[PDB]
Amino acid sequence: SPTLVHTLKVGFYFFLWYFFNFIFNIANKRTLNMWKYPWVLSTIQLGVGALYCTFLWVLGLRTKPNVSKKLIKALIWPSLGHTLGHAATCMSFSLVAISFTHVVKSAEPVFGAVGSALVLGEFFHPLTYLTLVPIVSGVALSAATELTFTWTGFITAMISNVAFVTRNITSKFTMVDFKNEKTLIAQNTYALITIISFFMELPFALLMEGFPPLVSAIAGVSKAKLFGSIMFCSLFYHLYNEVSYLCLDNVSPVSFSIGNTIKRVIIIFGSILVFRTPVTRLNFIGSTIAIIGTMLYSLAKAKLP
Amino acid sequence: SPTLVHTLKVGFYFFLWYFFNFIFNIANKRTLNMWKYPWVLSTIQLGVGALYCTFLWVLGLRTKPNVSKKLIKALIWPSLGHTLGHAATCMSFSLVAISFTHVVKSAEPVFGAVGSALVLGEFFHPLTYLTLVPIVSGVALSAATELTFTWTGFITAMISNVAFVTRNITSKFTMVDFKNEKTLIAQNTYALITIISFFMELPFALLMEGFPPLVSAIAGVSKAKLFGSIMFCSLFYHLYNEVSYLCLDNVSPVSFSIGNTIKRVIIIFGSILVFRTPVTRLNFIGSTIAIIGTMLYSLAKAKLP
Ligand SMILES: CCCCCCCC/C=C\CCCCCCCC(=O)OC[C@H](O)CO
Ligand SMILES: CCCCCCCC/C=C\CCCCCCCC(=O)OC[C@H](O)CO
Repeated sequence: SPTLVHTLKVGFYFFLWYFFNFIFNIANKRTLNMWKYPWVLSTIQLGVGALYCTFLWVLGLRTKPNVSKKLIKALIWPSLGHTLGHAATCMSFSLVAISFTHVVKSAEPVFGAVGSALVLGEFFHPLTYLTLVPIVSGVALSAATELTFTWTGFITAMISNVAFVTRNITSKFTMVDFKNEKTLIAQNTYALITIISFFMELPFALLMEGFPPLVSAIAGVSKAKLFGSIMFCSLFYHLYNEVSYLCLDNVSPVSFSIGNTIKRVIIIFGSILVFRTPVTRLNFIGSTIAIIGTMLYSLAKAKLP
Repeated sequence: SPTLVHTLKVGFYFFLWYFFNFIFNIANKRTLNMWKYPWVLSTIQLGVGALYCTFLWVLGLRTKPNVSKKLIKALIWPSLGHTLGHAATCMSFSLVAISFTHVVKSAEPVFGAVGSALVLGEFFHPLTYLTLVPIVSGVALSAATELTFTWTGFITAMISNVAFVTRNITSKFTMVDFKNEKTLIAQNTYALITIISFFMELPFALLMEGFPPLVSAIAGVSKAKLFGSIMFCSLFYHLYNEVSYLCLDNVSPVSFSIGNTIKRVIIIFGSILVFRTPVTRLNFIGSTIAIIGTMLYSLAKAKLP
C-alpha cells in the first residue's frame, strides 16, 4: 500500500501539472488574442514567477537555496533551454492555433530519447526508425490541413522541442548532482531557472517589442481586464512549470517528455472545445497518427535492447 | 593489383550504371511527355528487358540459369519490390519534374540502412537521428518550393524508396545463397526478376489504363517516332538496371543505395538542364541540404558502431 500511495502522490503532481497548464494555455491564448506581444508577455511570465519565488524565500515560506557559483554555472544551460523554448512556444502561440503548437510539441519524446541516449551512450533499435514514419507523416498531414498554419508558427514550435529537452536533461543532471543538498528542492531548482531566464530574455524582449502599450486589440475590453488577464496567465504559467519540476524530480527526462505528450492530448482536446477550433477529418487523423507514433516510438525504445 | 583490377572493373560498372540511367531518364521523361501512361509504359519497359534477355539465352550469348523451385521462391520478394518501385517511380515521373522525383529518392540510403540493420540486428548511434534533421528539412523545403509538386507524385516516389530497398536486400540474400550456382551470374538474377516483374505488373497495367492509343500528345510526332521512343527508353531502362545488379553483386545493399544517391545528383543536374526546369533559390537550397544530410547520415552510420 505505501508504495501505491507514493505513486498516488507522484500522480497527483502530474494532475496538478496538467490542471495548471490547461488553465494557463486558455488564459495565455486569450491574452495573446488581444495583446499580440509574445516576447514581452513571455518575459513578464518569467518575471512574475521570479517575483513570486523571492517572496516565498523572503517570507520563509520556502527553504532558501544554498546558492553557489558551481550551482549557477550548472543552471545556465537549463536556463538557456528554458528561455529559448519559452520564447519560441509563445511566438508559436501568437501565430497559430495553440492546438497546432501542441501537436508539433507532441513529438518531444523523440527529441528527448535522442538527447538522453546521446548523453548516456545508448543505441537505438532499428524499429524506432520504423515508428518515425507515422510521426513524420502525421505531423506533415496535420500541418498541411491546419487552417491557421504558418511556417514560422510551425518552426518555432519545433525548435521548442529541442530547447526544452536540453533543459530537462541538464536540469536532471543538476538535481542529481545536488541531491544531497537538502535546500535545493525541486521548486528551488525551477525558481533559480525562472530568475536566470527572466534576465536572459529581457534584453531580447525589449529590443524586438519595446514597451507595448496596454491596449486591447479586441474593442470593448478595458485596460483593467487586459492587465488582469496578463497577471492571471503569468501566475498559472509559473505554477504549472513549478509543479512540473516536482514531476521531473521523480522520473527520467524521457518519462517527463512522455508525460508532456499526455498533457498535450488534454490541452488539444480542451483548447479546440473552448475556442471552437475548426478541425477537419484529415487534420484529426494526421494529429492522432503523429501522437500514436511517438508513443509507439517510446514503446519501441523502451522494450528493445 | 588483383584487388585493384577488381575495383577498377567494379568502378566501370558504376559508370555504365550512371551513363545508361541518364540516357534512360531523359528518354523516359520525353516519352511520358508524349504518352502519359505510366502503368503501361513501365510494364512495356520490363517486357522489353524480358525479351532482350531471352534472346541472349536463345542465341547462346549468355549462360542460361538453372531455374529451380527454390530459386523462383527466392525471387518473388525481389520481384515484388522491383515491380512496386518501378510502377511507383514511373507514376511519379509522369506527375512531377523527374528532378524532384530523384530528390525524394535521394533519401534511399536511410531506408537502406534501416532495413539492413533490421535484418542484421544492428543498432543505430544517436548521432544518426541528428542527421535526419537536414534530410527532413531539406526534402520539406524542396517539396514546398517545387513548382510541379503534387502529393501523389511525392508519395509514390517516397514509396519507391521502401520497395527498392526491399528488392536490393532480398536480391542480395538470393545472390549470396545461390553463389555456388555457377549459372546464376548477376545478369541472370536480374533477368529472372524482370521476367517475373513483367507478369506481376501486366494485369494491373491493363486494369489501370487499358490499351492506350499510340498517339503522341505533342504535335509533329508520328506513331513510328513515338514507338521508337518507347523502345529506346525501354532498352536503356533494362541496360542500366542490368549493369546495376553487377554493382549490387559486388557491394552491400547500403553501399548500393549510397551509389544511387550519387547517381541522382548527376540525373538531377542533367535533367534540369535538358528540360530547362525552373529552379528557385530556396528549392536548390532545400534539395542540396536534403542530399547533404543523406551523405552525413551515411557517414555517421558507417563511422560509428
Ligand atoms: C521525430 C520528430 C518528428 C517531427 C518532425 C515532423 C516532420 C515534419 C516534416 C515536414 C513538415 C513541414 C511541411 C509542412 C507540411 C505542409 C504544410 C504546408 O506547408 O502548407 C502550406 C501552407 O499552408 C502555406 O503557407
Ligand atoms: C529519411 C527521411 C526521408 C525524407 C522525409 C521527408 C519528410 C518531408 C515531410 C513532408 C513533405 C511534404 C510536406 C511539404 C509539402 C508542402 C508543399 C505543398 O503542400 O504545397 C501545396 C501544393 O502545391 C498543392 O498540392
